[PDB]
Amino acid sequence: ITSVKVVTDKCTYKDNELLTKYSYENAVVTKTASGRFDVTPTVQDYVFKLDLKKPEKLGIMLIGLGGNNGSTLVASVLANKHNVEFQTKEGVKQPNYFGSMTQCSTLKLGIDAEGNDVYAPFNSLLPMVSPNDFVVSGWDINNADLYEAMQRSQVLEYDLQQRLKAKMSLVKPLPSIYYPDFIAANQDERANNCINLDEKGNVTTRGKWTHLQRIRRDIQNFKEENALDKVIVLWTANTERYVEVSPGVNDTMENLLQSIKNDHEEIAPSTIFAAASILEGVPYINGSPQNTFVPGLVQLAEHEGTFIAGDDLKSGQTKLKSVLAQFLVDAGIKPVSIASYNHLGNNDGYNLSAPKQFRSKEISKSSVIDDIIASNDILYNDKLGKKVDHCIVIKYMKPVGDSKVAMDEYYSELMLGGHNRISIHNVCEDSLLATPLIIDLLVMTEFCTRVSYKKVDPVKEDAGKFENFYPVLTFLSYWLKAPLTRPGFHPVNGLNKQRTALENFLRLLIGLPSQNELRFEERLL
Amino acid sequence: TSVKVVTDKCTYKDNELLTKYSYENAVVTKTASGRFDVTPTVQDYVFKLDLKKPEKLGIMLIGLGGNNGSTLVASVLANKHNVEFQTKEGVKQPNYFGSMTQCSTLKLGIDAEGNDVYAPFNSLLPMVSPNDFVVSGWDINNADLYEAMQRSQVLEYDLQQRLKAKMSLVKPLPSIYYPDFIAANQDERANNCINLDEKGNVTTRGKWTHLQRIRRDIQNFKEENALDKVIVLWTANTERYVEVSPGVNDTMENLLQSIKNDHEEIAPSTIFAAASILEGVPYINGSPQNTFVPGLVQLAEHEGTFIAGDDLKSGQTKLKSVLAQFLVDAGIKPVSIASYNHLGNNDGYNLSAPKQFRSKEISKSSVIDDIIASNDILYNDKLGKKVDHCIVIKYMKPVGDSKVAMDEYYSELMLGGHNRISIHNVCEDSLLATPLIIDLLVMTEFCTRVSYKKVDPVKEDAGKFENFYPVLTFLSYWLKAPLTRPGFHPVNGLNKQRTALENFLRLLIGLPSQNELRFEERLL
Amino acid sequence: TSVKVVTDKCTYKDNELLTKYSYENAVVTKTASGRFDVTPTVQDYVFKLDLKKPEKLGIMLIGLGGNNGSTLVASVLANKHNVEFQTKEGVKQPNYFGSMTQCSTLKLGIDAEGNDVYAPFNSLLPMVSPNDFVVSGWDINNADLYEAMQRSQVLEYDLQQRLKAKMSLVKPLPSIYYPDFIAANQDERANNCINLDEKGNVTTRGKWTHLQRIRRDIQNFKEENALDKVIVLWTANTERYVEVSPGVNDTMENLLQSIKNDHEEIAPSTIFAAASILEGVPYINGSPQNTFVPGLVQLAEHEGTFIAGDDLKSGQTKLKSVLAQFLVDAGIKPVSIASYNHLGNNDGYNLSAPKQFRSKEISKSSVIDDIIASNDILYNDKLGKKVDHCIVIKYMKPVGDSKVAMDEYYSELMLGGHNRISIHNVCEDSLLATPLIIDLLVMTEFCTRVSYKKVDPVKEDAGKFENFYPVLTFLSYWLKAPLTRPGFHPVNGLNKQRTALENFLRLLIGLPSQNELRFEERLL
Ligand SMILES: NC(=O)C1=CN([C@@H]2O[C@H](COP(=O)(O)OP(=O)(O)OC[C@H]3O[C@@H](n4cnc5c(N)ncnc54)[C@H](O)[C@@H]3O)[C@@H](O)[C@H]2O)C=CC1
Ligand SMILES: NC(=O)C1=CN([C@@H]2O[C@H](COP(=O)(O)OP(=O)(O)OC[C@H]3O[C@@H](n4cnc5c(N)ncnc54)[C@H](O)[C@@H]3O)[C@@H](O)[C@H]2O)C=CC1
Ligand SMILES: NC(=O)C1=CN([C@@H]2O[C@H](COP(=O)(O)OP(=O)(O)OC[C@H]3O[C@@H](n4cnc5c(N)ncnc54)[C@H](O)[C@@H]3O)[C@@H](O)[C@H]2O)C=CC1
Ligand SMILES: O=P(O)(O)OC[C@@H](O)[C@@H](O)[C@H](O)CCO
Ligand SMILES: O=P(O)(O)OC[C@@H](O)[C@@H](O)[C@H](O)CCO
Ligand SMILES: O=P(O)(O)OC[C@@H](O)[C@@H](O)[C@H](O)CCO
Ligand SMILES: [N+]
Ligand SMILES: [N+]
Ligand SMILES: [N+]
Repeated sequence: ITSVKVVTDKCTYKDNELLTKYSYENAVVTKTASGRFDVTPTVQDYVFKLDLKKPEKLGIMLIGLGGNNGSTLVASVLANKHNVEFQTKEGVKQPNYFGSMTQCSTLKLGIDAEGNDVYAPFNSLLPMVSPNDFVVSGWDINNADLYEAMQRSQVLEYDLQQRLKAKMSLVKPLPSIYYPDFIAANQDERANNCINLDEKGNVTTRGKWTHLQRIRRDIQNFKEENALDKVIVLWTANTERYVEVSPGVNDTMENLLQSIKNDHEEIAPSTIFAAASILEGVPYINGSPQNTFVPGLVQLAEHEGTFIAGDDLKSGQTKLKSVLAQFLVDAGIKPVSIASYNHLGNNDGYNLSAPKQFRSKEISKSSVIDDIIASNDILYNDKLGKKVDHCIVIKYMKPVGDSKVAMDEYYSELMLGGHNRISIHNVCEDSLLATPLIIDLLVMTEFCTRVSYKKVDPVKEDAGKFENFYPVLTFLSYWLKAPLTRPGFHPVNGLNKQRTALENFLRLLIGLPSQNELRFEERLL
Repeated sequence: TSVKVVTDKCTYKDNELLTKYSYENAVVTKTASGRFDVTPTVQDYVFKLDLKKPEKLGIMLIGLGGNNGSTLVASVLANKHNVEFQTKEGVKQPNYFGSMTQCSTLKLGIDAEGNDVYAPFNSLLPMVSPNDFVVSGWDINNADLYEAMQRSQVLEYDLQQRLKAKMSLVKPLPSIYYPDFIAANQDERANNCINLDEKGNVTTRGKWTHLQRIRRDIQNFKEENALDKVIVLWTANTERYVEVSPGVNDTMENLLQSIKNDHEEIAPSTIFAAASILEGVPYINGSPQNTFVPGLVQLAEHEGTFIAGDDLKSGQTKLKSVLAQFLVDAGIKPVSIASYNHLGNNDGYNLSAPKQFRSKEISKSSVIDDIIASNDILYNDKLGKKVDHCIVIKYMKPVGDSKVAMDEYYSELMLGGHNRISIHNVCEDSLLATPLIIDLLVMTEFCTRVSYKKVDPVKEDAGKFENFYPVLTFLSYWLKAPLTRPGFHPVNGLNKQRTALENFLRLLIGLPSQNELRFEERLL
Repeated sequence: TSVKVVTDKCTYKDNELLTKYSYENAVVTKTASGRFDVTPTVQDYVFKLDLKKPEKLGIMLIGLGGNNGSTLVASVLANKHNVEFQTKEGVKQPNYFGSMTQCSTLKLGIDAEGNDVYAPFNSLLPMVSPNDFVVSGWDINNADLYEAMQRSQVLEYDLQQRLKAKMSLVKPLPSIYYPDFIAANQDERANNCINLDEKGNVTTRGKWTHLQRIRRDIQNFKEENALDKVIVLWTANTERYVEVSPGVNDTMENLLQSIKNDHEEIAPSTIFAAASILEGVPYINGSPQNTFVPGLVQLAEHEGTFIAGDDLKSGQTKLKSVLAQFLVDAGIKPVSIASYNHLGNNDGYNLSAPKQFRSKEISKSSVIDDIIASNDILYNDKLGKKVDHCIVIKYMKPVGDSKVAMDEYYSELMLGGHNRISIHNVCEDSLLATPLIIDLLVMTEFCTRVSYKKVDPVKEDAGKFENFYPVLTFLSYWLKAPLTRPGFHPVNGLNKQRTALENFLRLLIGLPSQNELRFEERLL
């Protein structure tokens, strides 16, 4: 067990609650016609409260429990909790959570006697729930048990599957909501575990309110069966087709809840799962690209006061594309073309192989290149032109199974007519990056649920009343391709900037300032 | 474009900016029971930034005649004289693409909707434009720069023609050639040497007179062009390391005497560095060799003059450290990273000799180990703490100034998985190196107008500002083997190297470091 | 599956096939006025093919314990015993994928619509199945083959388990270890040597007794398993070249005496070759070193025994020569071709020492120059006749038996254009090398049952068939440095190397070479 103790007066302990003062420094800007920027610093003090008692067991309910991520998720928790070593060509391997930023990355705390950086585990600063403590269940329009699911996914080593077989065969996904109209036509016949069944013949979109009612009880049953207090619900089922946002159906909390009761065609399964977890106060994370969080549902989350998040699981390929485009744009290099090509052979790509679920994926990237462009008008402006041509191609190639082969090509302008051509080729089992991502998301959103804050007025020595995070956790933007936002802010996609934001946050909770990297004890004396 | 920040941390005196800044950091100890005790620390400073910038800045290049030297002078001239040019794709306007100082922006804060507001990196505190450089320099080869652009085949043909009248007037001054310090094959290119023995032959006797002829070239260049601010920058071929020894180059006095005694361990590099210092002219070592022996680091101190260096951040190497860091930060464990490449220039040709190649070798490394070092969750004695890696560069003349760079990363993923990522990179690398060279002269100059004082919280004064430590570590973003100060670790991590500059520029104008929390949005 | 061709060129005698064949070719002279005078030539032959094939064939591997050796025995056993196996993807049935002899087809002609009719390559004249090999061999390391599959990490885990009972019974016999012939680092692996000095230590004294203990191992293996046909094949680590010198290894008699005199130029390789010959057992040199010094080529002749070799056609190298040839045939001029690679096996580890690496070096080459050679429209003194090329292989242990191979071609196109083509190749190369090894033993055996006579058109007889020249050049499709006969050029050109076999098989059954005109379709 690793831990950190920061000697500071900004932090006080009380009844297993960390109380921490922090002064938030920003700056507002107006730019003068002559091109003069007027900058005025700003400052807001805050008091932050971290409930330190983390739940001993955290409940996790996956919509798509039966898929590759779903199954590989349960497999990794089981394998790591019970130390199930497994055979491989390269030998006997110990289980681990590689690819997880919360379990496996470190953070610089400061320096040592000799100006030498000292790092600590990201999860050793403040108390976090361990994925070995998840208790997982979930839903799936398909009745396969999780052993059958590991089999079918073909993600993990055959020996591992064989050692997990006795426990996974016992996990059975709960029946789900299957509305045909919302996913690729080829998912029909997998759908053999629905609760939305009529008098006999079955599947029907009639009864959406009772469906909502059914998902809420599933959550309450799951909680008591496991004697658990906290649960997070996470969508990792097949990408749905975006719904049309219209004035009177799902524009407002009142409209939504009724269109549901009315069985409006614009109420999708994810719509129901979302409203059912909000209505129970359990945080809902949207891991797919469809737009489940329509304004009417964002409102009900604000009204119930419950954590929501997502819009697509942020790759490892798409991540890297940003790290890469930003590096190029901060070095004053101009990407004029970024071609993104992709193939994988899982259900995931079988479902994306329809243009209506592929549009959702395509629309998720439809903002990134637009954000790196905006930040540099010396490079992109009306004179030198301000487009970066781009394309996304996702083809279904069955023989490569869960492997995703990803290729992106960057053609950029250099000074005096030169160009630079960079190409990144990436191959890996997709689920094996998606799963540790999923785990970081749960683990973070649970950490956030225990954090509250209060505005503090310097002249009125003590004001405010502790409140919770704005419902929309943009803190998790780091792991989601299309970060959802509050109705005034543009999305921020800069990978390295999203992580910095998390570490500065953890840092501030234990009384340390933003990392500045200036190293004046080396650079001066 | 300019920037004005309301803060009381900044006062504009004569034509001086006085800025107060509070430096927070922390010291950590580890128990051996797994606890990290963290003690924050503070140090208050005052920074004085002379705001009067030379309106003309002199740049003197060792290796003025090459691919980097030539294309440097071509881009100053083309941009300065707005020389548009013809290509397959239409008329093109010149620019400084690739330069962090001229072409990247910085976040200053947010406007009134909560959106990010960026500004030119160079619009926060005045900096010299490369349009005002005035360039001269030396080269063991006398070709003129028109001929040097021809021979380098880096630039478009029609732009070489549009600059021909001006580039043909520039000639490299003669230089110091100690054949046994470079690749034997650079022999016959050497037709412009000052070190000639009373016969006519290049000698190695007379190292002090060569040191004096170089100070004379720097005075004369300053006189003939009426400039007080000059910067020297080595962009010549990689020498081979000299051996650091007691009583020859360990101290200012040994080194001086050594040069006087014609000692085998004094390299052309060495002479130019020393001549620059003696003249108070900042010296930037753009190549891998160990020019800054200790003995030379003293002299710089003593004279109060800058020095910065060891190898221009080959930017293939940039993209590499970044990639790597992204993987280590995401909880991914690289276990091998193979780096390969080829290029067909003199650059590749002079490296083809192993001894010069050995300099690129270790100027590099010390990045893999720093990334390994920072994450013992991944790298330890139980899961193994190594990352196999190799560096291979071969001379393939047909490709020219083109560099084909290939890097393959094989990493462990969770539960037996693996990830194979490969980066293929094609560009003329002179077109990356030139803007780097600009970025650096533009930053070496700025630093030169900045001084500081360590203050106190109830007992300060006696006054007296001091100059940056000689070693300009703020220029590590651009060099591959970041010179340092003893026992201190050479951390690379391009991104972080860039946060440093940015945050420094920011502080000078009383703006705290960026933090990315976006509370006006995250907090209700 | 079988093939029956109606021709009068073929008569089936005892259990012998007598085939008549007419060999057309041409001799050319060039004027120096630019005219090529072409004289066709003909030579008639009779080929006798003993159709009785050993029902069991013995294979003895030097290096039985490695990646190639181990996985060879595993695929004979798995295919022979139909051992299906478990994987992420489901149960898999074993096969010999990658073997030209077991898994490629040949065009025999057309059916009655004009469409091509193909047949198994091995269904035209009987050949031995690798399912009937019986394998033994030697290895400086005593591990058993179950342990050798473990340590090689080439095969699936569950198939290693299903073969465990059988592979653990196989043990490599001890071998000859002259430490100074391999990479110093292969020292400690050496725990199974016959060359021990009356103390216990590996010696280099007694080279004739080691030569005799190897003939004894081959007799005993033949006796204990009741087989008359055995083939030996070197798949051990690359030795370093020995120097060919007058009066030591230039002739059969010097070489024999040299071995007796314990001469430094006799390598383990050498001893095994010679022991094989002395036993009439064909010997295949699957590595780069120069085992077949002249002196040894004589002995093979004299005894009427095969020899074939120099380096297993690394098949990355295959894909290369092919690519290259396609470009030269399309009127495209490669001007540079960079070849890079890494792998993490003992193979890569033993090459890591430069001297063993120097053997892969020149076993290669002689392909670029043959392609250059054939097209002086492209390569001449006026447009330049060279193609810059390099070969780099580094040991990256983390990748295992995986070989990552990268090749980049930069070529001149018309009117200033260029083309940059790059081939990235990832596979465990043992899984390519093993089928190659099979293909070759299966073809060395076939050749062994084939004899020929040069006939005449009005004066033939006196009779007497003769054996193939010792050097089996028909096996160049699979080796990188195709041994030859003096002054004759080592032409590679995989495709053409394959046309040769195919056309030979074809002729033996009285089928003319393929021509691809498809007159029944092209002509009315
Ligand atoms: N598979 C992977 O490796 C990665 C997937 N992701 C994402 O996560 C989502 C699914 O990923 P996979 O696990 O790969 O796909 P999958 O298709 O393997 O698994 C989805 C599961 O969802 C179930 N499902 C679909 N409609 C449902 C409903 N109404 N209720 C309950 N279950 C339903 C299906 O039956 C299936 O078992 C995708 O939409 C994508 O955003 C992103 C990166 C990697
Ligand atoms: N060429 C490029 O595009 C890049 C250059 N760099 C680096 O910068 C260095 C310079 O490279 P390039 O411009 O490419 O090489 P080059 O070989 O094109 O230029 C070197 C100039 O140095 C001159 N030279 C060498 N010895 C000299 C001495 N004693 N005095 C005076 N001049 C002398 C040579 O004559 C030559 O003209 C390399 O060593 C390497 O550090 C690294 C990345 C890209
Ligand atoms: N490993 C592969 O998958 C491929 C192999 N090849 C070639 O075939 C050769 C064999 O390679 P691998 O099976 O891979 O290597 P390995 O290093 O896996 O096998 C070599 C076997 O030779 C044994 N050995 C070496 N000196 C010996 C001697 N004097 N007597 C007896 N056995 C001795 C070693 O102990 C070892 O067990 C290489 O040298 C190279 O020519 C080339 C392409 C692919
Ligand atoms: O089809 P799935 O399982 O939903 O995963 C989709 C992908 O192709 C993934 O790489 C990414 O989210 C899309 C862009 O590469
Ligand atoms: O050819 P030059 O001018 O000597 O530049 C050398 C390089 O290509 C540089 O990348 C170094 O040799 C390798 C580190 O990336
Ligand atoms: O590693 P081994 O078994 O010694 O095989 C060597 C090779 O990878 C082979 O490709 C050779 O070294 C290069 C020619 O392509
Ligand atoms: N996927
Ligand atoms: N270069
Ligand atoms: N190999």
